[PDB]
Amino acid sequence: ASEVPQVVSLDPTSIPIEYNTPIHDIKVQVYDIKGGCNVEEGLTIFLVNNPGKENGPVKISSKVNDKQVSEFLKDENMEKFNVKLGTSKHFYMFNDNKNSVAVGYVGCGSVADLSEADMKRVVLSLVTMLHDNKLSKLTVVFEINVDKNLFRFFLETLFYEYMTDERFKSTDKNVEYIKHLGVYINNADTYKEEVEKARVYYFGTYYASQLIAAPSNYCNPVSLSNAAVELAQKLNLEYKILGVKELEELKMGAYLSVGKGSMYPNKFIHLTYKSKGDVKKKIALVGKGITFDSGGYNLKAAPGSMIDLMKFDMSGCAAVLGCAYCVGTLKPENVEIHFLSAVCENMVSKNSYRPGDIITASNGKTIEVGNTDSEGRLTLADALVYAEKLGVDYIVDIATLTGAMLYSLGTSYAGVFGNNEELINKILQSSKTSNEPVWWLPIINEYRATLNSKYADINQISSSVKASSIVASLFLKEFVQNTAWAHIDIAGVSWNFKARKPKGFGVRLLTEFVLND
Amino acid sequence: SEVPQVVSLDPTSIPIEYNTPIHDIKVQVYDIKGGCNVEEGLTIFLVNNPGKENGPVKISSKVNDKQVSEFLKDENMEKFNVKLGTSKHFYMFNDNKNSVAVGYVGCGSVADLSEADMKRVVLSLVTMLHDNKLSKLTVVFEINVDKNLFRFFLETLFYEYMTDERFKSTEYIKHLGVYINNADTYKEEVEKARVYYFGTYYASQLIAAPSNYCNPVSLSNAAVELAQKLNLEYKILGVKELEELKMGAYLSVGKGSMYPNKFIHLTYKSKGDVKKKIALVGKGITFDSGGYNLKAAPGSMIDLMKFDMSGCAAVLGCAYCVGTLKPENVEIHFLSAVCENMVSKNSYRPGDIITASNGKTIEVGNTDSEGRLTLADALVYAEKLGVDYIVDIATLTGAMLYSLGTSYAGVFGNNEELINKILQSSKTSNEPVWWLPIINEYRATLNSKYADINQISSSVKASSIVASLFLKEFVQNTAWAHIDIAGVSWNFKARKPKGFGVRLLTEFVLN
Amino acid sequence: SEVPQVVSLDPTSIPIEYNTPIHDIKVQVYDIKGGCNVEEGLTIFLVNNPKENGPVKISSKVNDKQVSEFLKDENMEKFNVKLGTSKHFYMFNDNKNSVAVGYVGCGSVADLSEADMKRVVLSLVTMLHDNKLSKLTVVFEINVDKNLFRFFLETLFYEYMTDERFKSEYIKHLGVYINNADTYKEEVEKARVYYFGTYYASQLIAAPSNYCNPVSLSNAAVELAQKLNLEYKILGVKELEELKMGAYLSVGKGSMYPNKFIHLTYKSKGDVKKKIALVGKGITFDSGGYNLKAAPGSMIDLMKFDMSGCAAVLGCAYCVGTLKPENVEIHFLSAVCENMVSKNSYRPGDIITASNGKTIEVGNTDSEGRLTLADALVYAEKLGVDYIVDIATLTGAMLYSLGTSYAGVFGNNEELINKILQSSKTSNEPVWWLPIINEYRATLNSKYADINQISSSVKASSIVASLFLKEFVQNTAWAHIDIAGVSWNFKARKPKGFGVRLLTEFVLN
Ligand SMILES: [Zn+2]
Ligand SMILES: [Zn+2]
Ligand SMILES: [Zn+2]
Ligand SMILES: [Zn+2]
Ligand SMILES: [Zn+2]
Ligand SMILES: [Zn+2]
Repeated sequence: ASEVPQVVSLDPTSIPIEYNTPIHDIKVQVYDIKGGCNVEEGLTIFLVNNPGKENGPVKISSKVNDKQVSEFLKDENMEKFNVKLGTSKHFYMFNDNKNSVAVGYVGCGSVADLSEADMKRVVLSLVTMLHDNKLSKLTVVFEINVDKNLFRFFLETLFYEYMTDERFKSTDKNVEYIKHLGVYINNADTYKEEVEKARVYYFGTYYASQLIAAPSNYCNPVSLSNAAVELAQKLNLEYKILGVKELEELKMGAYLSVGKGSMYPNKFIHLTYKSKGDVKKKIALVGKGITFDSGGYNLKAAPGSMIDLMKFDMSGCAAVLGCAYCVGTLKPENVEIHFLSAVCENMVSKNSYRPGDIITASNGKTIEVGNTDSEGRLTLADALVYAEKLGVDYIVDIATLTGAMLYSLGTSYAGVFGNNEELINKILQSSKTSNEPVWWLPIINEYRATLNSKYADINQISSSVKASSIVASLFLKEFVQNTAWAHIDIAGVSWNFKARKPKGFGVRLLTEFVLND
Repeated sequence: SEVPQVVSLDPTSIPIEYNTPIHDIKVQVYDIKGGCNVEEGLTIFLVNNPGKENGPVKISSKVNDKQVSEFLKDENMEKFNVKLGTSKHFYMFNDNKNSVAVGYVGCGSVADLSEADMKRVVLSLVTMLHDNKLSKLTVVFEINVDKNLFRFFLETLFYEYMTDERFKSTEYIKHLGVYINNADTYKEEVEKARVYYFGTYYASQLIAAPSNYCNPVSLSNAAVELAQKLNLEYKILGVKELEELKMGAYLSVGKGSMYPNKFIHLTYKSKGDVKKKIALVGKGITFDSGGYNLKAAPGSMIDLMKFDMSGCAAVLGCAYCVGTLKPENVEIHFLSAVCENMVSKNSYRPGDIITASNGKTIEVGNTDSEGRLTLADALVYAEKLGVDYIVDIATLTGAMLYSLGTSYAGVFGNNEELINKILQSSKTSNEPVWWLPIINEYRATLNSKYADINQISSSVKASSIVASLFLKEFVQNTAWAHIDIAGVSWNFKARKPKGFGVRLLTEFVLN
Repeated sequence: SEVPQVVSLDPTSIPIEYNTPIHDIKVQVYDIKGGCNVEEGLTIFLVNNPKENGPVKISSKVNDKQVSEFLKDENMEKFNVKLGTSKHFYMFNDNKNSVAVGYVGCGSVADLSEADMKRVVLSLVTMLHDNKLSKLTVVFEINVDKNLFRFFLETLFYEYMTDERFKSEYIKHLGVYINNADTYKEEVEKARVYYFGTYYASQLIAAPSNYCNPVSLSNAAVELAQKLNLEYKILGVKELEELKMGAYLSVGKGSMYPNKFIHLTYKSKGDVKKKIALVGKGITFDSGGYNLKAAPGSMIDLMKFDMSGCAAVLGCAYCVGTLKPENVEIHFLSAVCENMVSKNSYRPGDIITASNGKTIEVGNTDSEGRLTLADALVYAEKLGVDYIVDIATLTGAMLYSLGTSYAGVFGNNEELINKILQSSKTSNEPVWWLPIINEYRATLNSKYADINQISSSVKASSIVASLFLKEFVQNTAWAHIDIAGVSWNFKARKPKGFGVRLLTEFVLN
């Protein structure tokens, strides 16, 4: 751990991380539907659909072990409510023991097979009923048909949206969290091995979200690397933080040039998880770690640049650290995973690197900088050369690289590039089981000639092709010569603009990829 | 002298190639009335047809090879046309039964080749040299060139052939034969062309050098090395001496840089008696970020702003030629106020009032107009030397792209005789330059309410003329001229510098 | 001939006053030798001090004891000669009559430029606009040649006159005291003719586009030719279609006003030994077409002056028609139209054919000035002239090259360029020679048409446009004056009438 430099004594010297969230205190109990439901204290919610009939009537098909509540939930009373996706209603009644209970439902539409987006819409309605109410238990009854991955996704998303980050509130606050969660589902014994898997995947996403949402005066190269050391110490992971003196010896000129104009020294994070049984799989995960992207002398001054959001330019690093928690907790075997990130800050200063400067990567390649705001591929280039030297089988990088993703895939799907069938297909398969959507995009070799520099070995940016995401992959491909490599561009999907919060995108996708090899 | 670094990987010197492959070519001129000999790689005939639109190229020189003479017969060559730039390659056996290659370049139908057309002819010639591994090239001038145009042919041949590879990491011909009429009168142009070539290429090397390599300290380090490799008196002025000369305008521009200001002062003096004292001043901004007036506009071209020291490179490139040819009855001072215009907590602000070394207070209206601030203090320094002519050359205003464009430089001045000395030098050096006026009506728009003078105007959008009006206030009695090369310095199509200004200044000193 | 209207309240003619109050001013020039008489009105001394911001010193004998005491060196030293500074006082003369005496500072330079002269007049006109005088007397204590003396009169008359045609007490005598008075006398009535030619063109330019349209401008051109007795013929759409003027007719395709080609002719009484064709760009309103002037800085609100070249040409027709030069034939041409946005407008990318058969690829509809001039230049060349001179507000790049003071001249014959420069010296309308750089010609090579209308790489629009017009003059000495930056006086919010006096001096010599 290094000392965080400060301009004034009021500058923060560490990122606040919440490890023991109220989600961790929720006792989760799952029961089988073929045994009846017991309407207890708190709120009991039914997940109901109606296949074929758009906005069809509500019909409860589960045995309720209460004569009074069964009379309330009869077909001749559900009738006036429909199953439109996202609709919710509250019921108040008295049970057989003359006790007042609260019951309700959330409509799951028709369609029968709900997408990840549709399930989020259902979960958001569920959270609205959990909000502004002081319940001690919530019970969810699954009268919709879901597989194991979608059931785990339901719990992960519910935990994540229910959780509220108040680390930076002072004068502001309000009300409490439920202490128990009940789940009724057919074949319940098969679904509940996913419960504690969902709790692990939740915190990894929330931990990544905590690091992303942390501003750049809190989350800087020094404090971000310190948090990775702190996380590795709790999970007993091997760790090494590379300082400038070691990065100078490794000749990481591309990575070092980006951080020249920062008051925080560059810090390269290298975490390692090793298995007990002999290792038959070696994987290196690389994340872009720019704690703040001012753009450099190519300053983000255009209206659409969204510079006030550029604290999220380390979303790739947070996704890898979130994976380090999930992998470090569940402990898969026969794998070595290397969690890497070249962390720095891209600022404007007398010491900053200039547009037009020619820099040398750690593999000997010289690069002519055409735009200082394209610093991601420069830091990733040195990180990929470092990653390949570790002798791994797969290299997967994740980065908020290009704003062009907002104009290609948008805010819902991330893009994956690569040089190999199966690493892309294994990543695409992991997107299916993790329910984090990713789309395969091409590396068009015709654009490679536009990176031909007149003086340096290669140009950092193209001079003609406006497809920045594809050109960046072509540039990064030049720094992986022999290893299977894939690249995930999450620049469009990392931040939830409507909810004004991070998504923690990549944690579950990367973890599922490690666990399925 | 020591280059500061942020990290240990920051370079501390500009890589400079002094012995280029062009210097290894033995250039050899023969008279065309005597026959051409064929026996090597590539032989090229320069052919025209004055009158016929794209008429047939006609071989007129006697070739001392029976078989190659039969190939070049009029009933044979007929097919090919003379269109300016066209080229074809031939293979055949000579009188010694050895395999040879011959070709031609079309030179159009204009008996006097234009000074831009000869560039197109040279570029066509270079294409045959690039994808080829030839050992010797022979050029037969079957077209009219005067002595100045012939030197230009070699200079353009030398410069375009040469390849800049100082920043690459992860063959050239050895003999050049020229068959030309009255070869004895052109012979003296061979070594003058090679000297002009390297001066231009040495300037291109400084311009193409990026800003992390080419900084105020490393650029002045190259100047003392060049002054030492030649034999000019040299002194580099550091911040401490510039403060005592009270050059506040120049010091304010470099305030926000991590590199200290360095003022270059080279001097060549003649052995005999001196009848002319000349000061050549070059704007030396190693990198122009624009300051707090940051170049963020779309057409700002921030990635090319390493070229804002091209005027300094033009002065140093001319210093090599002068230091080599050693003209007489002349004293030349090579001046440049070298610094870097950065954004920092130490940078100077829009609205700041600064004082030049001649006492005039300047209200800064735009930090991107930093070149005239460094030039102003350099002009006061130049006039203090007691010279007869002061010529400054600068990539001053981007408005040159919309006035004269990328081909013609603009010249301003307060003395029309000096302008014709520059315009005459532009003609013989073959670097085109057009005379533009200093319109005195715009001078009132530089009237500052609080300082002595405004740095920029607010009403007049003719920045090239307004900037010249600003510099004119800092030359009190000496004849002065100003060359604005902001539009012609960089060759955008070739993605490399032109080295513009080296030969124009050398021809100005030599005549 | 009949102006079309959208509504019955749309104007159908441009208003012109031919009889201005300036024409009623009796001008008398006296020699400073023998003393000055200060009886009535306002008397102003034009004084310099060759130092900087030096004191005022009157050196002329005043034939009034009371006014002489006011002009004593001790009393006048409290005022300075800063260029533009002025003070005027009211006092009693020897006859106890109310008189006004003052000065206008002319700096510390002996030879005044045309811009310095403009500044001196502006101070004089401001004093005339705030006083109710019957006579103005100017005492010349500075050196001016006969051209600058005439330029002083033209500029004084032009700035003094106020255009009130769109709105809803001038002096009656002008006295001038100057050493060597007998040589300057002949310039008085030439300045009055030069003044109105400039003021006439200003009236056409300042007239808004709803008043000045292709029909009403050509109608006004016919009226001027009838008042002067010049030949006139106006080409309609049917005749322009027979001449195959595809470039000129394409620009006006989207306008509600039909195209009108102005062709005026002056011819001498003696034998003709020189024939000259003057072409003026006459775009009554330039919206830019589908390349609309919408970007910041395009100044779409001022675009009624895109016919300034035509107004300069028609103003030259008045000056020539009045002074009646000899042994010369002058043709005043203008391809008048309007560049608007409509379903009938021509589009970017359209390929059009000029009257000489060349196909043109339109790359920008706002570069319509070179399209109308191209067909106008072909028309002029068929007339068999010695010189073709066109004047146009062609390129906005002129504001960034030469600015608002100097016009740019281009040409294919540097003997004719020399003649126009010389007229710039005598007319005192400043013009600077700019090059036609042939290296840029290749960038006008179209992939599909014979030639491109605009370049896509060279940002030197003033030179590229001159290269385009050069392709339509095969035979004749031709020159081109770009007055886009100098035509409108932004400080005074009014036109300058630029080109009228320059072209007239070119014709007379
Ligand atoms: Zn960036
Ligand atoms: Zn970034
Ligand atoms: Zn600048
Ligand atoms: Zn500059
Ligand atoms: Zn236009
Ligand atoms: Zn126009």
